[PDB]
Amino acid sequence: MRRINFNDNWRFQREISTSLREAQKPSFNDHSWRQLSLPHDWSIELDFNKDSLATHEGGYLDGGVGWYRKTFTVPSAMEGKRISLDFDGVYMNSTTYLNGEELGTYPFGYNAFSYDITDKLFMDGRENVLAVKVDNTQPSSRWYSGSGIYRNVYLTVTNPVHVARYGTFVTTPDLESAYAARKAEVNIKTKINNDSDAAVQVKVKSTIYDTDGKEVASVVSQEKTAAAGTTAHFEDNTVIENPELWSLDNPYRYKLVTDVLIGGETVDTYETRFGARFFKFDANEGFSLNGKPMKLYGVSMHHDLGALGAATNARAVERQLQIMKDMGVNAIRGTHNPVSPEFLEAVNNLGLLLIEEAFDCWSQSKKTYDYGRFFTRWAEHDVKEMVDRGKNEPSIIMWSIGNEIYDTTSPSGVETARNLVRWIKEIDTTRPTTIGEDKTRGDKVNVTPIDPNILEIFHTVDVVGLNYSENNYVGYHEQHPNWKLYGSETSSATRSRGVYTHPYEYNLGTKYDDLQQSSYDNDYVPWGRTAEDAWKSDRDLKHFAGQFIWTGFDYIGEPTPYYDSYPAKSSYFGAVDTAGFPKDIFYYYQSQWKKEPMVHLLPHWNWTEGEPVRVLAYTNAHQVELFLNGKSLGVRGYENKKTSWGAPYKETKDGKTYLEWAVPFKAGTLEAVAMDENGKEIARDQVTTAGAPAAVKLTADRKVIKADGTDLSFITAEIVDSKGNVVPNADHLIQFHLSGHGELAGVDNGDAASVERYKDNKRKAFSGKALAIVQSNKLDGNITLHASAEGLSSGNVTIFTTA
Ligand SMILES: OC[C@H]1O[C@H](O)[C@H](O)[C@@H](O)[C@@H]1O
Repeated sequence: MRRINFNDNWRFQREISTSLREAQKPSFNDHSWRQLSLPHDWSIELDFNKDSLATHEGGYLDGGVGWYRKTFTVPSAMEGKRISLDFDGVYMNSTTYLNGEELGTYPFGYNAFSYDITDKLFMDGRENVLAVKVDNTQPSSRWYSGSGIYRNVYLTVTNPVHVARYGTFVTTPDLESAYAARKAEVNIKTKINNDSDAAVQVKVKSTIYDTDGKEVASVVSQEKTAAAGTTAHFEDNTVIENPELWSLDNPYRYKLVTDVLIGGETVDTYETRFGARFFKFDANEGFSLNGKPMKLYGVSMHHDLGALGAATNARAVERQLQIMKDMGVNAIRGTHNPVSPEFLEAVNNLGLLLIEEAFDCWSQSKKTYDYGRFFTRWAEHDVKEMVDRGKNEPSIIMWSIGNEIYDTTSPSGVETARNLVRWIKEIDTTRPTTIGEDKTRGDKVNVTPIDPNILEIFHTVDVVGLNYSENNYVGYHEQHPNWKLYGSETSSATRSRGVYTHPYEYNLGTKYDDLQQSSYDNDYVPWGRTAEDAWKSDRDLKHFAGQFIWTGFDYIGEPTPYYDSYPAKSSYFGAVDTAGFPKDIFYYYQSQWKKEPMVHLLPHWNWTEGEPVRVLAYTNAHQVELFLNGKSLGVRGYENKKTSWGAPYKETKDGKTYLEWAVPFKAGTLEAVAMDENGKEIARDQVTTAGAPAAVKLTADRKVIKADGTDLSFITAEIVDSKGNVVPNADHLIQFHLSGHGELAGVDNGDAASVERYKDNKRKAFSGKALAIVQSNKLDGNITLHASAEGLSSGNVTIFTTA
C-alpha cells in the first residue's frame, strides 16, 4: 500500500512526578508504560480538576507534558523506498525523535505534518524507536483542546520518484460556461519529487473515473526533467462530457488516478477525489452554488466529539454533521482551526459547504501558551499547510485568515493580513479569503465607524465576515457597495436541553443557581442575540450571504455565562448537546430553514395543576391548533409575508417567528396540529404527562456496524414511565454492562454542569436521557448492552458487527 495505518502498538505516559526527558533514548525502559492504539486524547480520560491550569475555558481537564513511544521493525520489502511518518495532528508543541535523533518540533495543534525518515530507519529488521513529546502546557486554549496524538498516524511509502505530498491540484475553471455546453474543463497541476540521487525524465498520466469507476477522460503530459532532489511541475487539461456536478443534494466526486512514467514504466500511482462545482459571493445577490441562489444556513463547530474528546472518529463526526444537515444546515465554519480529514470526508459525502479557518490568534496571544508565541515564524507554513491539504475538496468554499484577531486594529495587523492572503493565493486562487471580525460591533444599535486598520483588512480579504454585528449589515453594504458580507459568528444564545426557566424574561449573560440556561430562546450573551433576532436580521437582506451560529454542537470548555463556576465545565451555545441530543432550538432552526412541514411543541408536560405554562410551537406551517386532552385551546397563525425582493417567510403580525399559547396546566396529552392556509393538516406533534419512572429504554442509532475496531453505535438510554413516555426531568443513574465483540467508548448526557466522567460505564440521565457510545473490535459477531437503574426495569439492546 502507498499509505500504511501506523496507529497500533504505541506506549504512552504522562510526565507527573519525575522527568521523562530520557524517553527520547532508544534504550529508555518503557516496559511498565500503558499500551494503546491512536488516536488518543489523554485529557478526556482524566477526572475533572477544579484547580486545572486549563480553567473553565479548557473544561477543567489537565494537559501538561506526555510522551508516546513505538518500537518497530521495517519489512525487507521496503528497502530503497521513500518512507515518511505522517501525523494528521498532535495537540500541541510536539517534538519527534527516531533512534535518539530529533526529527523536528511542530508547534501548531491542528495541522498535519510529515518527516522523511528514509535515511534514518534501521532496515535490517533491527528495532527502531520512535519517541513523541507532546507539550500542552496550559493555559493554551479558549475551548477544550484535548492533549496528545488525537488524529490518525500513517507511513507514506513510495519509489524515489513520486507525486509530492498534496502533489495534485484539480480545478474546473469557468465551469458555469463549460456546463452550459455540457462539459467540465478540468485543469490538473501535478508536482513530481525526484528524491533519487540522479536526474530523470518524467511524464504524468492523468485518468479521471466516475463513482462507478468508468474512465471518463485521460491526458498524458509532455516529458520534463526532474533533477536529483527537485520537483518537476506539470499542467494538463481534459474534459468530462455531461459532468455530474457536486451539490448539497448530490455530493458526487470523481477520482483522478495519477501515473508517474519513467521510460514507459509506472513508478508511482496516486489518487485524488475531487468534485466539479462553481459558486459565487455577490455583493448584492448574496451566495449561489452551481448558479442556484441560497442563504448560507451555517453553524460553527469545535473539533471535540463529546465523550470521545479530541480523538478523531469517522462515524462520530459524520453523526454530528448528519444531525446538523437534519436541522437544515448547508454550511459549516471550522471554528477556529483546520478540521480533521474525517470531518472533510463527512462534508464531502453529506453535501455541506465548509469555511476552513487557520487561526484563533496572530502574534498577540489570547492565552499564555497558545500559538501566538509561534505565529511570526510558523504562520506562513501553517496557512499554506491548511490551503495545500484542502484545495481539491469541493465542500471548502472559503479560507478564513482568522477569528477575532486583536492585531486587526494595528498597522502590524494590516501587514500580517496582506501576508496571509498572499501566501494563501500562492497555493489556491479559486476560493475567496475571509476573516471573522467582532471589533465593529460598537453599541449594537448604530452603524459603527470602521477602525482604519480593520477597514484596510476588510479591503484585503475577498469576503467580509461580521461577528455579532447586525447593526452594520445595511450601513456597510451602502458605504462599501462591492463588499460581500456574511455573519461569520452569530447569536451565542445559551440553553440547556429540557430546561424551561424564567419563561417570560429575556436575560443577557445571567447565571442561575441551577447552573443551566433556558430553552425558551431567552438566555443569550451580552454581545449576542436570540436565535430569532440574529436570523431575522439575515433573512430580511438579499445581499447578506447568510450566517454561522455560535454553535451547532455544544463542546467541552467555555461554559459562558458560568465563568469560573465549577462544576459548569462545557458549553450552553449548541443547538444540539454534546451527546447529539437536540435542544428545542434545533426545531426553531428547522422551522426557519427547512421546507418539509414540521411542528415542535415545548415545553414538556409535567407541571402542577392550574399553573399557566408558556407553550410555544416551532413550525413552518401557516397555522397551528393546540389540543389538551382532545379539546381545542385555539388556533395560532402566521402572516404569509414577503421580504423587500419578494422571498416568502412566515411571521406573526407581532413580528414573532413562532406560535404561542398560555395554557393552565392539566395532566394528559398536549397536541399541536399544523395546517396550511386552507386548514389542511400537514404535521402533528404531541407531549404527554409522564408517570412515575418505571424502566430504562435503550435505542441504538445503528444496530449493524463494521467490525473494524473504530465504527460506533450511539445508544440512547431514556427513563420512561409504565406507558413508555420519557420522564422529562429524570436524572436516574444508569449502570451499563457491555458484553460481546466491543467496548464502551464513552458515556454522556449533555449536562454542561456535570463533572461525571465521559470515560466510564455509568451516567445519570439528564432531562430524561443519557448516551452510551459502543465501539466494535476487529472480530465480527454480537455486542450486548445492558442498562440498569435502582428501582427500575432494565433495558437491553444487541449490536451486530460485520467484517
Ligand atoms: O468576553 C468574551 C467575549 O468578549 C467580546 O465581546 C467578543 O466579541 C466575544 O466574542 C468574546 O468571546
